[PDB]
Amino acid sequence: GHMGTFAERYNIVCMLGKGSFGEVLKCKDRITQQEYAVKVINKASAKNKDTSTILREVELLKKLDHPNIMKLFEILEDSSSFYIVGELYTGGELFDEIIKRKRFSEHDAARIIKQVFSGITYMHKHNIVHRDLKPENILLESKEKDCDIKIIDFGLSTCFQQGTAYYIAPEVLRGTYDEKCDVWSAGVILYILLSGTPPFYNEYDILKRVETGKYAFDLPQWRTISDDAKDLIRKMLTFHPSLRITATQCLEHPWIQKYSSETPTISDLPSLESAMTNIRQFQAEKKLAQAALLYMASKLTTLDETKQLTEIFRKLDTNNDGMLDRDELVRGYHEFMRLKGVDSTIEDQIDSLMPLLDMDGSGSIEYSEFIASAIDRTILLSRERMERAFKMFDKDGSGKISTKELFKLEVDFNEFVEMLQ
Ligand SMILES: CCOc1ccc2cc(-c3nn(C4CCOCC4)c(N)c3C(N)=O)cnc2c1
Ligand SMILES: [Ca+2]
Ligand SMILES: [Ca+2]
Repeated sequence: GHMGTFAERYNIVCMLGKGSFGEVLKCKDRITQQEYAVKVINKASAKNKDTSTILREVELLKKLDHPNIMKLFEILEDSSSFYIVGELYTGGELFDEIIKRKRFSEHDAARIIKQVFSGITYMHKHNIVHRDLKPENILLESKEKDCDIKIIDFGLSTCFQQGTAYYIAPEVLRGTYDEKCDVWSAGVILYILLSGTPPFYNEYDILKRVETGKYAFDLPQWRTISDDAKDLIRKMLTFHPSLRITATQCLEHPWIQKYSSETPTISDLPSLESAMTNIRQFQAEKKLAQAALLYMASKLTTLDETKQLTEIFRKLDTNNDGMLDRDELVRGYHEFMRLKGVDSTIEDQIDSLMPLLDMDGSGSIEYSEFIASAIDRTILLSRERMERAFKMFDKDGSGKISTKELFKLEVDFNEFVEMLQ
């Protein structure tokens, strides 16, 4: 009775800043000591629809599993607010990276932009349009060199109530927000990465250039840049959306494939054999065992644990869409053998393995499912991790979870620990 949803699992550490829809704070899990980012949205001030509609949309966002899209874990609430808890990212906005470097080589801008293309492509396939894509709405996961980027600030426009001029498409000036407007804003970003200037440079004047749609590669720094880059930018800053290319086309452009070739090497063999061994054990264990492992890999893990497996996941992602498909696993298995020196069926193993790892039936293995099968089970079996998992299921809080109270797909905690092992 005297226990609250959020305040019982989480402790507020500090305030990270003001998201447009609500305050954003850093919070800590009281058991696992794992830190998180939570947006606190005031129900009375911010709501436009029913609480049911909101939670339905947030459920859809919570199942967006893409390396370049912000991760959301759960949606709680009390009498005054919604609490949306998500993965914490500490590298800051991409806008600041641009102030420091002030422009990027074609090699550096391609690694960055390839990730934006991957995330936007994923968002559109799940029928989400950012409508406000810019560097300020892209965060870096950490301070390391080649860390992945993360797209934020999208999804709640319909549900809640709450520099932009450079990045908006002309049709947005005329009351149209279709999927193409994002491809326009991405083009402006890529224009700024290579040159350091907005293609369209008072705000009435900036918007005036946007309305005409006139941009030029006249700045002295474009002479050195390649023709394929200019081909991509032209197809993205096409005035008419019906002729403008798609996010998928942006990702597949030859320019991207030139600088997007992260491929396995002999240095990665230690982490590939480990990943392979855990994957076999995963396929051997019964369905009940497997699902419990996915549940904990997808809800109770952090980046630092999966940091080694992130690079392996990124190298196996030839097309850079963010997912590993049936063919990509066959080729990664054949190349894993080649680096060792072993002659290589592999195809039969993977086809038998695809249903077992693609627990959602999505047609490909997303990152969370890859971690659940490629990580040492010992890491997931930590006592605090199992404490949190057990407490999630016991809605009553009696101390024993009923048989139906198990939705991992009377038992004491100590009986629960043995069951996982
Ligand atoms: C359905 C909506 O759900 C969510 C869930 C998680 C979110 C996290 C952030 C976030 N903002 N910031 C700062 C804040 C000050 O400005 C710079 C960036 C972080 N360092 C964040 C993080 N996740 O680490 C923002 N919006 C979120 C919305
Ligand atoms: Ca892929
Ligand atoms: Ca999947």
